[PDB]
Amino acid sequence: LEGLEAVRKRPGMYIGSTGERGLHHLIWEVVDNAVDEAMAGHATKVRVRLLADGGVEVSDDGRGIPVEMHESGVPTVDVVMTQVGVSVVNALSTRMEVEICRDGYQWFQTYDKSVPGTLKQGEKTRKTGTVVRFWPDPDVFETTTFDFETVARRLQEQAFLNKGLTIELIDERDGKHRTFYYP
Ligand SMILES: CNc1cc(F)cc2c1[nH]c1nc(Oc3cnc(C)nc3)nc(N3C[C@@H]4[C@@H](N)[C@@H]4C3)c12
Ligand SMILES: [Zn+2]
Ligand SMILES: [Zn+2]
Ligand SMILES: [Zn+2]
Repeated sequence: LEGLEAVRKRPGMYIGSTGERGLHHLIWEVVDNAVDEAMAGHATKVRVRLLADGGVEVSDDGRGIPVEMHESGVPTVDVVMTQVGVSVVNALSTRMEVEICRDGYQWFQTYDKSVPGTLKQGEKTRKTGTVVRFWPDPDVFETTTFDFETVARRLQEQAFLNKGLTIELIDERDGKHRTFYYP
């Protein structure tokens, strides 16, 4: 967790600012990982929800973040959320939730002020994919309001670059919705 403490100590080092543009770094990172699964993991659908409480949910129907034991002796999902680019989202969020469908099972993990909980094996499923929820820390960010039009423009770009990918955007704050798809 030394990397995460470094991000929390100097957030602007990692996301440039703690204003609106800094806040949107977090949604870009999680969206990017979901969209990466379209080229790499045969995902057909990405969904982004702007939650009523300021949180964000991103989901894909890709391979699912690996849950197998990493060489560092913890589930790979914990390595991802502490070491890869998306670990900045974990560092600067009060909490994150991860749901994974892979290897014939649902899996659930939580991060509480970036600290991993205990990976839980849930029910059997033939489905695959990943859901990440995160709640930006208002102690870090001078604004916590995501901009629907800013997010829409990024998702339209990502649909155009990933032909056949459906991207759904839902604003739970006001009900606005958009679906992006290029054949
Ligand atoms: C909402 N969707 C979402 C959010 C998120 F924060 C991270 C991921 C994600 N979907 C993901 N899907 C996968 O499937 C993979 C990738 N590679 C292999 C070998 N197996 C399965 N892997 C993921 N990750 C591990 C590593 C990627 N290069 C990063 C992130 C993410
Ligand atoms: Zn990427
Ligand atoms: Zn493949
Ligand atoms: Zn596949």
